[PDB]
Amino acid sequence: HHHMSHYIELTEENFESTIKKGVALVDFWAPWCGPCKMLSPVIDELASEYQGKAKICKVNTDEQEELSAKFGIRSIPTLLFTKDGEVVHQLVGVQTKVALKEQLNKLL
Repeated sequence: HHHMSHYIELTEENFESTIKKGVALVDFWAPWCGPCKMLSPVIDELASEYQGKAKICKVNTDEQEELSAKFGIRSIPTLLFTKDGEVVHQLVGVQTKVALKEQLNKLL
């Protein structure tokens, strides 16, 4: 029984085409980051709850240095909200599920 991934792993190759259309939430994280691991289950739940309605994505900053530099990530967790390929909000820290849902719904 492996771990299940409801989220979309983003990379330099697939980033632009993945968020080109629709509403996306992008979680910049790293496997050594305590607050990132605290935020991870909320991203799993949102990815499942918003399946087919919004793109819930993750960027591993250890593996995607060019993407994190592209958005000026200096701290993680960083949560990025995009609509139709354009950045709308960029939040830092262990955001609450409620606040993330509301921001998603507003964009939807």
